[PDB]
Amino acid sequence: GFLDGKRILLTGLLSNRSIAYGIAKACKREGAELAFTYVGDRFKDRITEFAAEFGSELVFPCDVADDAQIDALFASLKTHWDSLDGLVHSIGFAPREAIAGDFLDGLTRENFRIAHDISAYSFPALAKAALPMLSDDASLLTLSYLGAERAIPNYNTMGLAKAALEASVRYLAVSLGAKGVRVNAISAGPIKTLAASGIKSFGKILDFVESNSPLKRNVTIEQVGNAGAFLLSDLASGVTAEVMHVDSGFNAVVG
Amino acid sequence: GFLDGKRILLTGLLSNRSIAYGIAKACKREGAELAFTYVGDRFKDRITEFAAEFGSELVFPCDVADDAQIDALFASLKTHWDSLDGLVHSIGFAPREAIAGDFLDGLTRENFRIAHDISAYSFPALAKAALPMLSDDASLLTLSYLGAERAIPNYNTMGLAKAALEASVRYLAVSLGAKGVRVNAISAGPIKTLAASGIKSFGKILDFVESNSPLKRNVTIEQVGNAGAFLLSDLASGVTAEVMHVDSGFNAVVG
Amino acid sequence: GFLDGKRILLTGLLSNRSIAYGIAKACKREGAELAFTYVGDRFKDRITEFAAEFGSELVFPCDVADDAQIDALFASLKTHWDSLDGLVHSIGFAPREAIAGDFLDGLTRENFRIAHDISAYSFPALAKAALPMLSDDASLLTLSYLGAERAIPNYNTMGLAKAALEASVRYLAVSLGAKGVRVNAISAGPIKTLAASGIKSFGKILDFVESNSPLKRNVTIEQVGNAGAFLLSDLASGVTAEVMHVDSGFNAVVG
Amino acid sequence: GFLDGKRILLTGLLSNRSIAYGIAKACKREGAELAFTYVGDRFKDRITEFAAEFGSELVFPCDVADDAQIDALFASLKTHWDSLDGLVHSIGFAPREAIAGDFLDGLTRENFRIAHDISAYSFPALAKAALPMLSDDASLLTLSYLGAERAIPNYNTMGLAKAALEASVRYLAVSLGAKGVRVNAISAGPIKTLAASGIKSFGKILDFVESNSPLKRNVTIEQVGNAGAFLLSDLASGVTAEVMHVDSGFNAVVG
Repeated sequence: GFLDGKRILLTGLLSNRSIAYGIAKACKREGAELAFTYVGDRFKDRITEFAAEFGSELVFPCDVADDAQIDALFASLKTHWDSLDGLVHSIGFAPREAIAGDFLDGLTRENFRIAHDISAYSFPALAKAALPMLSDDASLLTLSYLGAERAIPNYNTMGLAKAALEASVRYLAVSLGAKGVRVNAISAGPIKTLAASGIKSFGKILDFVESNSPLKRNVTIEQVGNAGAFLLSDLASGVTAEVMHVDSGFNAVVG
Repeated sequence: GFLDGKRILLTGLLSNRSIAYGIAKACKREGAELAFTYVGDRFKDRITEFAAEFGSELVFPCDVADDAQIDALFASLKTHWDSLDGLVHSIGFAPREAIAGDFLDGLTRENFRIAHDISAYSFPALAKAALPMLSDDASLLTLSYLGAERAIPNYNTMGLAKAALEASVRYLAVSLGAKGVRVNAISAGPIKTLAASGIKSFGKILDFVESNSPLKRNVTIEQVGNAGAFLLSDLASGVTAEVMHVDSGFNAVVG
Repeated sequence: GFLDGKRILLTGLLSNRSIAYGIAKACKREGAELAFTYVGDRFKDRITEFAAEFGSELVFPCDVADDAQIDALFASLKTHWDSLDGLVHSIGFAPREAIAGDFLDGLTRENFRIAHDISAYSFPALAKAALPMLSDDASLLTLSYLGAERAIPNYNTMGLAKAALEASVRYLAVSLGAKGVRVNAISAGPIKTLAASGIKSFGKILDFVESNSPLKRNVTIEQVGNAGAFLLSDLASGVTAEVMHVDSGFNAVVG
Repeated sequence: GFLDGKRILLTGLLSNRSIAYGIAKACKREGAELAFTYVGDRFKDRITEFAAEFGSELVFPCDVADDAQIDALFASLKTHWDSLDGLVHSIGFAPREAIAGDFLDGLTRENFRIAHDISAYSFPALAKAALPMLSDDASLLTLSYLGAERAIPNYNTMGLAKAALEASVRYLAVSLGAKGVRVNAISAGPIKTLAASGIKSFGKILDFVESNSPLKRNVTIEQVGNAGAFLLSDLASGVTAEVMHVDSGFNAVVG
């Protein structure tokens, strides 16, 4: 496949219904060797099972809130891989109140801090820790959402954090690009899945996308996955600092 | 003038050569009554002198790092003004290393935290504290820079923070707009002034703008000030969630 | 007012319920002297009445389909005004079928040609003919719509033409800016008025804007007019090559 | 390859040093069957040789200025292919004066007409003529340039036409998307090649991109080709109405 020989680390694989899982499947299909991170000892079993589905036994803990863990992640990975070709960043968090209802109601200094720390800072923090072992043609990919560009109900503090994240894609691309490393985001559409505890229902947005997007259908993790695999590959050697919409064209209409 | 009767609070007036001073002059010219914030007891004298130039004796301390000070600011202002019609947010900070040279060299969790806390969080934090006393036709204005949209050398962590700030303009506009309150930013061009200690030289960017902008000239604090006064006024009642470039058109070219 | 002494030519004033009429009222209020164009002898009476409402007897025919008429317009105006300070371009047309239903159904080479000729070409064509008599601080303003940026139902071939028009704003700004002349567009929201014969109903879009825009209200011709007067004035001396949304913030949300 | 079984028609292959040739090579490599258009009898030999390099004997005349030729193109193709899976539109023209020096100097009604007719209209015109034979998962791709988004020296009337072209991508995506057809553009960076007779030198822009782009290198036809092949493939099933920059990240910086 078009990722033959590439070694790729994926973060944020929490279930088989998420974008990271879709990206993992596409990458494995195209010949990549994969490794994964997890958060918390209780969930090592889960990620080991997921990794096993992709022929991988390389799983490592990494709470991106902790500098020491970010550093140890790449020290551990390096014992297996002398170089890293790809990074998929699918990590994001905000306290429930900061992504529900009114923007100001959920705004506190700590809520803001946490959301930006985990959802934005973590991407260039991982990039910086990985940098010495990155191959010259490495590709770093993060996931964003239209709520960074335009105000979407409930998205609130996460929209601020994703805007900072998309800016980090541009600054990272400049910092790492002289070496040859590319940095991009996919602005993904919503996936047809039940929203997690705390997160407001995706129901209305999913229906609205299905009815108004040019393709009249919601995007699937297979589609986001194939786009991600492309960006992680040498097929995309001319593409960097890009935020690519993989959303059935929804961003381009007024619904 | 077109701001007759409007009462406007301005933050970030540090010298007579800055954008805030230009906005203050235009607002006063058009009939506004003004009030100002300052940071640190040693500089109360300075801001009192500046405020006096605009016929104002209303000056208040506010370190936006401190929740208690943000709350006390509006409690104090309210003893003089039963309603607030305008807010100008011209506050921004990042540690020197986080806005010099390579993006990753200057990236630390604390540098990131501080830059986003002071430069992005402070805007909706002030808005939230002011909200009860805001008039129905109030207008909140912040200042941004093209480095939020595209990567500019040295701007680094501030580009991330300004991207979050511009997103906050959109989310604030939705939160406050039902009441009638407007929220906008001016993406200002660089001003012909010597960069502060720590900040890298503006020399190259100023020359590049003068040579490449459509108007072949750098923007002045008078021009940014007049645009700001417009956005703060009922002339701009149809304008919200907007990031208006006041930069001699520089954003619109490839130089 | 802030347009004292400015002499401004307005195109496209067809009724008292349109944006051009709103811009005319704001300009007159702020001290401008006005002149107007009309299309077709049968409607000279109408435009003379409208012009009279603004204290003007300066009305001139100009079918922008005809090069000779564009040239004669400024020859005629020059007999009254030795210099022109402002131009408002509110002209736009596409054949009914090219702005109804499916984009491809209404697409023909001639429909495309006409729409771009009248709606896009006419702006820089007028600018070029006016150029010798433009003051050094002149300001040229055109009107656009969100359908240039994103696909909106029924807008179809007009969306293509408005995209070309917004690009012309940028290229004109560079061409004319060395002299000091500014060129901008307002991307206006829909006005609460009944759509003309041939044009599809605005009903659904008006309701959607009222329900989803940050200000929860449709824009008015007074609001678009005041924004236009600002852009035409020296208050906006730092603003060029800009497409300013005056749309209650609607462009900035996902409704 | 990832285009196994796909049948793709390419326009604008004029030499082996152009983007279309790069797209053809990538498509052929990934398993596509190709067909080509040419303009003018004197150059049928040339395109037959190029097509032969890709294992194709399917070459057809098509001057997009002529409705009858656009219709006949697909009638002829249909005798060989019962369905069309891909279209690559790499056609563009403006009279020399309309893309040199000052924007207004080169502006005439006829220059404007021709540039928009050939460079913008031709894309949805080809799409409309092809529509009945398009497969449900067909993909239509056009080529654009940053001059559509921002003003670039000399680009002038072509910037207007490319802006209309990018808008046509959005409207086409909506028109064709219910069926399942995708429509995208690549905004390509300049290729290291000598500019054609009439076209101003690429020298300065090529140097500027090499020095300022994140990847510090100009894009190659191989890179644009691989990105094009991706967009034409089912890997990109979630991507439509997109303008993808393949330009070494140059669009994302202020150089």
